[PDB]
Amino acid sequence: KCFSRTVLAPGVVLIVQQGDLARLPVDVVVNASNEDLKHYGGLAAALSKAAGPELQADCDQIVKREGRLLPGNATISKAGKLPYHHVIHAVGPRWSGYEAPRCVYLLRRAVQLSLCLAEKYKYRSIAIPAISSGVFGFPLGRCVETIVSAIKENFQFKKDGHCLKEIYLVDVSEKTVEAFAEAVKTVFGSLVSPGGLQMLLVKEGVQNAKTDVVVNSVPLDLVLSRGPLSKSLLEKAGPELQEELDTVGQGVAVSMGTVLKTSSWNLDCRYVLHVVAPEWRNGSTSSLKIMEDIIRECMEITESLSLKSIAFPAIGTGNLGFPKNIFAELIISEVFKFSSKNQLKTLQEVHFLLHPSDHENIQAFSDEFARRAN
Ligand SMILES: Nc1ncnc2c1ncn2[C@@H]1O[C@H](COP(=O)(O)OP(=O)(O)O)[C@@H](O)[C@H]1O
Ligand SMILES: Nc1ncnc2c1ncn2[C@@H]1O[C@H](COP(=O)(O)OP(=O)(O)O)[C@@H](O)[C@H]1O
Repeated sequence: KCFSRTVLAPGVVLIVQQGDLARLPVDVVVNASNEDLKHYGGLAAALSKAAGPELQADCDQIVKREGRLLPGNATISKAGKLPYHHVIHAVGPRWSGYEAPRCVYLLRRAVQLSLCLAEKYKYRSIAIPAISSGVFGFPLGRCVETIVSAIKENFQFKKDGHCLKEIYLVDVSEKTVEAFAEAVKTVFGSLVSPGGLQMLLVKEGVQNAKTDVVVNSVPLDLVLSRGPLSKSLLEKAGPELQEELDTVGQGVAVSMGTVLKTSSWNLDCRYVLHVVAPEWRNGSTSSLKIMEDIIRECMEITESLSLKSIAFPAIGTGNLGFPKNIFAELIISEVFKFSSKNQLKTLQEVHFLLHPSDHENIQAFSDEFARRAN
């Protein structure tokens, strides 16, 4: 029973509909899951029953191979006896009123990651439930608004190269469907955190940063001449930047998440923190958590050094393949989370340094600054 159909873009329709996820005319469905991909409750239990034991069995193997998932994650499995070849498992957050904006961030991310997986498998149609609104306690209104916003951003941020043509928003309950239909109706340069830490969008080369600390993205072997970000810093710094990094790196088993500190030489800052950022890897649990850990660590270092400001470029969004909107939203959320749960003595400003030519990054950050400021 269809409640509304809304044309998003040429060839793309959003359909709000009462129905059962186990039985819909789509290529793939998104299951509302948990960290262990264990389908003991809610919609997941109904899906699992209709699928038979293959679904849980393949999920157990995925968790065994890649480890447990975290909130705001998604993965894909086999579908057993469902009328689909795969099921996408979204892990929404467990709701807390004390952490509402972070929960919003994590639900949105699980949806964005699920869409990405669908587009990677070239699917044309997907059904999506009110993830987190059952056992995980997310207030129904905010939940559906968040899911619908994620979908709008999916087609609005990058308009090119989408395979998806039908998106179904579904639940067995008439009340949840009406919430979805209402959400659809409604949806279609400086920030400051509660603790006082301020975020600035700065449109220039990171080699022109005038913060205490500047963040660089480097590969495993610490060579600074290979990515356009490090190369820009190396050219403005002088070759002693390379020699000092190699020196401070001696004896380090460098890996994803390694952060090494050097002086600035010809740069206008006091220190450079060189980070080894993860590959996107289809938005894996590790890729997202490690990037967040890196961002938190650079801030903690700046605080521990009694300094006031740090400049981040859009690390991970070139060679390493992080979608730029997803990254911007990740670093912004992380800065709010850290700022909110910590009493900072000296750290007061975070600058996002975006290259003048990088219009996609500028739009990513501007869009999120706008959502946050409203
Ligand atoms: N057995 C079921 N059959 C159909 N829908 C269900 C069933 N159990 C829960 N739901 C609905 O699925 C949606 C998601 O809830 P749930 O499965 O608990 O996911 P979550 O843990 O992420 O909140 C909610 O609308 C919930 O009412
Ligand atoms: N001089 C610069 N200042 C700020 N940002 C830059 C500069 N040069 C490139 N960028 C942006 O830095 C981001 C990261 O690029 P890259 O050097 O490939 O690092 P990564 O391996 O972490 O993806 C890209 O979005 C690129 O557009």
